[PDB]
Amino acid sequence: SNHYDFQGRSAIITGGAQGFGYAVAERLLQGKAKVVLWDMDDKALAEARAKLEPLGNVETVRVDISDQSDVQQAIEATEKLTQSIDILVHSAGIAGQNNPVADYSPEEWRRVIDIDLNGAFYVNQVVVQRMIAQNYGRIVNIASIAGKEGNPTASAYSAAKAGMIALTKSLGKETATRNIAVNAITPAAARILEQCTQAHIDYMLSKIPRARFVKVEELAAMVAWLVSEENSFTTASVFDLSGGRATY
Repeated sequence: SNHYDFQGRSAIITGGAQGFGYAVAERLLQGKAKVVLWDMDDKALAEARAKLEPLGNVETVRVDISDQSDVQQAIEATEKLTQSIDILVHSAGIAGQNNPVADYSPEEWRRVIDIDLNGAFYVNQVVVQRMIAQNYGRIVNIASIAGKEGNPTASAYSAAKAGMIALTKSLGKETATRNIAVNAITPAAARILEQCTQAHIDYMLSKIPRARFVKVEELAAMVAWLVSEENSFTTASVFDLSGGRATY
């Protein structure tokens, strides 16, 4: 196992209460990072803070990342809980409903975009302003293989993840002269799988050369390197986590 030091550093993890956010948070606590979880459910936030308390200093901010004003409120709250805002891991989002484009609910289309794309923009804006002032930042936008491939029956999710990737490239190039790294990850499928049919799981596994889903701890390991001081040159870049699926 490797050790990633985050002593003196403070992290925001959106979608921090569960899944990737939660796995990343546990790993950042293991390296002495000060962690602030951002999530929309106060109850899930309580469960998370209780579990990670033996691991270190964890705080909770309740926020809808699809609401720009709630995001402004979330950032001001974080400033009162932290010495600085060194790291952002934007993990929050929704999968969206599956439907061909011909039958997609425009209402569901707007919602998936608003949360998966506009929210990442709102969260990246308030956080990077603090990184600009500090001349220090390490951001990871958790996107998906859907962002690179345009996954069939998931046009909305695929489009929002793509936007998040291009946002990552604009932001990275804008902050390249400062000591700030803005990178994105493209994982394959990692509780969400309980909804899938066995036939669907075998279709998804057919597309993955690894022949298995990524473990949340594997995502956390890569993200921890990407949010570390040591990731000092690479910016506006996509890191893959698809177990050989991605061809770029």
